[PDB]
Amino acid sequence: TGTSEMAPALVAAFGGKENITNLDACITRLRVSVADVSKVDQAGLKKLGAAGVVVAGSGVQAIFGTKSDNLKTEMDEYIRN
Repeated sequence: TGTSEMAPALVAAFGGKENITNLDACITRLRVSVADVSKVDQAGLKKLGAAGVVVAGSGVQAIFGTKSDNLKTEMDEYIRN
């Protein structure tokens, strides 16, 4: 096991804490509102497990399947604490 660093890795892929303004997850998607889409590493998100990544407005949606809700929660926890 060890210590998971998935939350910080995802936050880094999305451009860092200063780039994230909102976090939401559905059943198949992780929706992250960002201040700057150009700071998001779409390829990095796929390497992290995203089946696909779509830029829609000031948001980036990443398909992490059934894990989406869990990653969302871990991201918020890492951002807050």
